[PDB]
Amino acid sequence: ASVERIYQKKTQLEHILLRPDTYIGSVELVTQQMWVYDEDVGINYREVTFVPGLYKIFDEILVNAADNKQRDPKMSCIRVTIDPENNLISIWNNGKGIPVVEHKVEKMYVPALIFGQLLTSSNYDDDEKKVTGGRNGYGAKLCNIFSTKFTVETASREYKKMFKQTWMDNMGRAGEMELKPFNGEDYTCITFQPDLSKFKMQSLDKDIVALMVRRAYDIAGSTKDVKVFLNGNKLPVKGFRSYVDMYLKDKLDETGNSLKVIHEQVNHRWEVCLTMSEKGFQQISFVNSIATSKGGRHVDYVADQIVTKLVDVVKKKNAVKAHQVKNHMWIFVNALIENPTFDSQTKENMTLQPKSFGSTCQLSEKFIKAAIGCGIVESILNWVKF
Amino acid sequence: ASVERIYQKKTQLEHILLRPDTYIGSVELVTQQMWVYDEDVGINYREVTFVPGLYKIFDEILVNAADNKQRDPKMSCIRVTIDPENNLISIWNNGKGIPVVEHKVEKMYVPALIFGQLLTSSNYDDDEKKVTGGRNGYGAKLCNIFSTKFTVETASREYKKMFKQTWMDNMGRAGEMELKPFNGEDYTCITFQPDLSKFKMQSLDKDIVALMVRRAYDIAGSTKDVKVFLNGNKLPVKGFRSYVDMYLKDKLDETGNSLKVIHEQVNHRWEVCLTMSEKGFQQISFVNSIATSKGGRHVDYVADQIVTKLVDVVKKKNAVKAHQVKNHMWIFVNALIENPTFDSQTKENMTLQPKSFGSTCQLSEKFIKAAIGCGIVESILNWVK
Ligand SMILES: Nc1ncnc2c1ncn2[C@@H]1O[C@H](COP(=O)(O)OP(=O)(O)NP(=O)(O)O)[C@@H](O)[C@H]1O
Ligand SMILES: Nc1ncnc2c1ncn2[C@@H]1O[C@H](COP(=O)(O)OP(=O)(O)NP(=O)(O)O)[C@@H](O)[C@H]1O
Ligand SMILES: CCCc1cc(=O)oc2c(C(=O)N3CCCc4ccccc43)c(OCCO)ccc12
Ligand SMILES: CCCc1cc(=O)oc2c(C(=O)N3CCCc4ccccc43)c(OCCO)ccc12
Ligand SMILES: [Cl-]
Ligand SMILES: [Cl-]
Ligand SMILES: [Mg+2]
Ligand SMILES: [Mg+2]
Repeated sequence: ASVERIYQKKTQLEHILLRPDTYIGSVELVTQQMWVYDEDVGINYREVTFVPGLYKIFDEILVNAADNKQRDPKMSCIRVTIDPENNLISIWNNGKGIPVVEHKVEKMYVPALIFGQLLTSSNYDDDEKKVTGGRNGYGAKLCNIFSTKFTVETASREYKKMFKQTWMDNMGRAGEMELKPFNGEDYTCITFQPDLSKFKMQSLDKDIVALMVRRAYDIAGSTKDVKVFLNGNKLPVKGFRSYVDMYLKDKLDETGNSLKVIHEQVNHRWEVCLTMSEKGFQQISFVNSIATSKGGRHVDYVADQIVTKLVDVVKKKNAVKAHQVKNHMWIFVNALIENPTFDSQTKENMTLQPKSFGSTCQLSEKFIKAAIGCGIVESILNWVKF
Repeated sequence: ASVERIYQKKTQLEHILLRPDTYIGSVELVTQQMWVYDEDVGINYREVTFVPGLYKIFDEILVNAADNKQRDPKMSCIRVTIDPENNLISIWNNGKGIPVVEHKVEKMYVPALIFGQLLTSSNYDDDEKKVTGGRNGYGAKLCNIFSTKFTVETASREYKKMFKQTWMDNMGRAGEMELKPFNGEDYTCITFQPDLSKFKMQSLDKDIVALMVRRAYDIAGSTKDVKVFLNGNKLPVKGFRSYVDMYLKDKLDETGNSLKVIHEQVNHRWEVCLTMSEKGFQQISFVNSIATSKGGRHVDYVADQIVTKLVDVVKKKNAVKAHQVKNHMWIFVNALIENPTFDSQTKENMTLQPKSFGSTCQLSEKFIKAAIGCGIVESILNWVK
């Protein structure tokens, strides 16, 4: 019971491994209903058992790839490989690579700096209003820390060089840096073997693969002008509306009627789909291709427009409250937000106030008119009649 | 557009001030309905405008004081002072002080280590199953980083010394360490001036004071055997049940009947109150005296017991879903959880699975039967019909 045993100081790396929850989410098993992509079945809603932290280190690299489309509009493809037997995940993107040159301040090559050193980012200057998902300078290093092997390969024609270096043992050591002359099409490829012992797992089982695959479909549905491949197979997704259809296709309410779906691409930064829900308020949303599974002010900003307008209709007739109207809604929101803020590194809840979004999302009078007639008002009027 | 301007590395301290959101919450104004204690009406539900990050650095020090009751059960009092004119907040507790001695490993005095160095804590050894709120070793340093002046004073009789040192300019520099002989009642007092420029605030206005005051009432209601004083005024709270009453005050539902309250202190680590909600599912919960404003598995663990039993009854008299039963519930939970986990440093959502709680909270059949007899089952049986 000595003072030095009671009061302890931890390094940054030690703290991440000792307290992973605020960095990557829970490292313990979770059992809950999720949307997944099952082989031969597609998008479906079922109970899944998985470790959030493992899902998240995959997500960090995948979002980083999508971020490059904002950095370089010439980027066109993301290629994802998932090899459960060899415990191997690879994420590849074209467009401009990372500059392969020595950082004059930190005195090391840039790819080694931003992948092997904590708190390193190109998103630290918020005078630039960016719609990338990267914000904090942790993501890629967290995947590195929770991998037994983590390899960065990036090629920059501008610098006429290609970079390749491997980290091992939870970013505890690095292999040899490979520099080669390069004069081809730029690319970046991140290949890592997740440290499954950190997650009390033995392999990338059916459930986590089904989640990682559905996440690849998310990227295909949330980005623009980006082809997404999964294990060499192109994913058949064209726009957010076709992605949303994969959830609603052939769904029926309890009475037997097909779900009425209201859609509007409000502008180049907002796309909204609205249908009816029988299990309370449901939302599926994305901010800068991040799956905001706890929602955020972008979801409230869209849903509160619909709720207030629907409440005004029930008030002409018939005492109703907004939460009663909201529990009949299932909304899909794909948004591009400038310099978003979140509650945590996992970025599941987007906290930025609408006045700082950098854009607006006023639903058309056509959308609202289609929403007053989607049966939500009918399901509220029959309740007041009781 | 040079490489060194594009790709930058930040120190831990720089990152906290540059990206405060994951550390303390939003540093921008928020307008939402909150429970506050106003100087003329008391506990009431109204719209408030405040900066979460400023509220949180107050919460970090306040929860630290409550943690000391777990460290030293002989501790009995917390005294909080809020002086808006001089921008001065102090949080004082009795019980055992911090050991005043040089840390043999980090080579500095213990209070200077755990208040002036990031990632320093007594809660890093999870072989000890503790029910304190502190987990990550950030809290006090974050308040320090977001203050223009931050002073730590703690007196340890065991070491017969008293410690006092001041940090200034967002923990950018530290004053002189003052060591004096001590032989009185142990205490710890944290006094800080919040850096209102970091929060774009001109003063500690009515709304942020009302929030800080209600939080002191939370501590008085969530802890055991702790008197809480605010500006020399004792808070009249004795136990969790009396605290919950301050919210309901015999107020009436939409029909005009007084709200029926079902209560059970299941054991020494769980106390639950259940009434009726007319605005959807409401929860007011605490884990190790932390206000878990986003809920967590401690709330699900309690609420789902009620939901499962109420669903079992409506099926006997008949298609029902769990969310419809839950949207009529307003639940209060005061829980002590071993080594809890949360989504973020703000600890608003408690993520630990029930199998790691260190205790159980199985509601008595009397409590369940008392829940079967509220209007929740009645308001649902007629709807399915
Ligand atoms: N696929 C990629 N192509 C090009 N640059 C990349 C790629 N992935 C990462 N980077 C760069 O590497 C930096 C570090 O990535 P990362 O550690 O994820 O931090 P971040 O994305 O900026 N912020 P965050 O993910 O919120 O912690 C990024 O800021 C980019 O500049
Ligand atoms: N009022 C107090 N009385 C006694 N010890 C205290 C007091 N406040 C803080 N401490 C000690 O100082 C340490 C540092 O506090 P803090 O920075 O808040 O980290 P923490 O409470 O351990 N975890 P967290 O608050 O979740 O980041 C605590 O672990 C306690 O051991
Ligand atoms: C700890 C994991 C957090 C998470 C990540 C994720 O990736 O997905 C999730 C989904 C989900 O499967 N989806 C579908 C597509 C992407 C998305 C954005 C927002 C909300 C939900 C979802 C979900 O489902 C709840 C029932 O609906 C619940 C949670 C998640
Ligand atoms: C960013 C601020 C987070 C927060 C801190 C806090 O301190 O309070 C809150 C309350 C609140 O006022 N209370 C009452 C007492 C303590 C508590 C525990 C859990 C939940 C809620 C609350 C609240 O209200 C929601 C509508 O009810 C909503 C949020 C908070
Ligand atoms: Cl978040
Ligand atoms: Cl949290
Ligand atoms: Mg990133
Ligand atoms: Mg603390």
